[PDB]
Amino acid sequence: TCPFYKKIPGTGFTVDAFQYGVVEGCTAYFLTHFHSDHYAGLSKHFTFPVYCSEITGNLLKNKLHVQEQYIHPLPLDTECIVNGVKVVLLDANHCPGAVMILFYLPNGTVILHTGDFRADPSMERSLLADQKVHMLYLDTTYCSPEYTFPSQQEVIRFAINTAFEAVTLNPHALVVCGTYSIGKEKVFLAIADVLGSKVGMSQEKYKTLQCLNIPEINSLITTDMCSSLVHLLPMMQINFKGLQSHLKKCGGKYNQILAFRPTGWTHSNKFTRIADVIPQTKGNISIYGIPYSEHSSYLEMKRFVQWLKPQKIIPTVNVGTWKSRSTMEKYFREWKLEAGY
Ligand code: NI
Repeated sequence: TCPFYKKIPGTGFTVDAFQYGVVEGCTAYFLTHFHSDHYAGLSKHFTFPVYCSEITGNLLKNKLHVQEQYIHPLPLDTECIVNGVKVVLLDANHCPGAVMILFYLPNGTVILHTGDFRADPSMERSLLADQKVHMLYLDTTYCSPEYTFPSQQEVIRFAINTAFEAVTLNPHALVVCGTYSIGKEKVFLAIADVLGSKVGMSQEKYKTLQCLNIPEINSLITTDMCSSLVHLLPMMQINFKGLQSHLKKCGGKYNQILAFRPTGWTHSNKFTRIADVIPQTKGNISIYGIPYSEHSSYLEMKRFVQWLKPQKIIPTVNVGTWKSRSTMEKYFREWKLEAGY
């Protein structure tokens, strides 16, 4: 049974609610982005209207085989009428094709559902600037002040400088980057650009990347692993055993691996600056954990909410424990008292 924080009152709509069977009263199912916890339940047998971005609809059709007649892609930053209700899709600064959804209810209430997002000051000059928002369905993944991490730009500078140094010292070093979902493509694309290489990967991952509308992508990726010195592997294989085994398969072309695991936050963030990050090393294999986040830090979240000034907040993450729910409610009240709304 569909939980209340996935339902939009005063409409026939749900958000990210495909794992509950036929939801009573639902006339249109929205999908914020193509991450498995959110699409859970969709397949070629789904026969209700799905509303999403162009990029998410490419993934639904090619990866999950949803039939074309049920996919309803909408342009961004554009007022659209869906089943009698005005909606807008906004870029969520999460993974490719990820959106926030503005719903303009027939009674005059305005609701923003962030999906998953990484708040940014640039959002303060989107179509959000233009009206009041009553209710905020908020991605609270990192809603506690311990969650700090650097900008994506600082993290990418670290990765590029680290990979270029290693491979210039040793032209026989291979770079490997872990992945298990879409998102974070800048990590492996920036490293391959500095090295003058295409990124090599499985046919299944190439297929996924080809759905993403990234400019000049045919110039940047390949399935020919032998021609590439940046390889993508499943995240599960980014350990000493898995990397040893990969280096065997390369036929003595390489004699060292430098590997990256883009995580979200880890508690090494509470002590260490990006500049000071060091790898775990065993023999000729080194593994860097880099804090590349596609969700808001606590401070970025707080700035967005204090700017928006919603009347009510409904968290969408960390809702399963009373301690989490009580912590989040305390911060929402602090923010409101400090800013005066
Ligand atoms: Ni996500």
